[PDB]
Amino acid sequence: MQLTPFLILLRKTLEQLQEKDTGNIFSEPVPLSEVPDYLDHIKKPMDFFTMKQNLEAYRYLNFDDFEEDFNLIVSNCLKYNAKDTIFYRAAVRLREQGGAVLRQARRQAEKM
Ligand SMILES: Cc1cccc2sc3[nH+]ncn3c12
Repeated sequence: MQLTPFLILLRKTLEQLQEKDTGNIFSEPVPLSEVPDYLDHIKKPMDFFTMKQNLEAYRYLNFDDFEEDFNLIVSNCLKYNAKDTIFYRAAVRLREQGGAVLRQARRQAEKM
């Protein structure tokens, strides 16, 4: 498998996932200045900007590398926020809509 087409695919996939986050609540790191207790609960923060930096640093060399960090975005948000919040429901919606994006993108990776 060639590296360049794979990273092109991950870039497109990351763009499609970001499009599902219409409120852009996962676009940048959770601002630790506004939620000082966040690192009490969350062992590894994640967000789409960090994912883009990891992608371009060649830290994602298989689809699981990539999907694990996406899953962290979702799971961290479900963990930190109460069920009756916009943030929690946004993570549920992203899990649902993003899972479909990822399934198709992984099938294309497997054609490489
Ligand atoms: C995005 C965001 C901003 C401020 C506070 C919080 S608390 C949380 N959980 N997921 C995202 N966020 C935020």
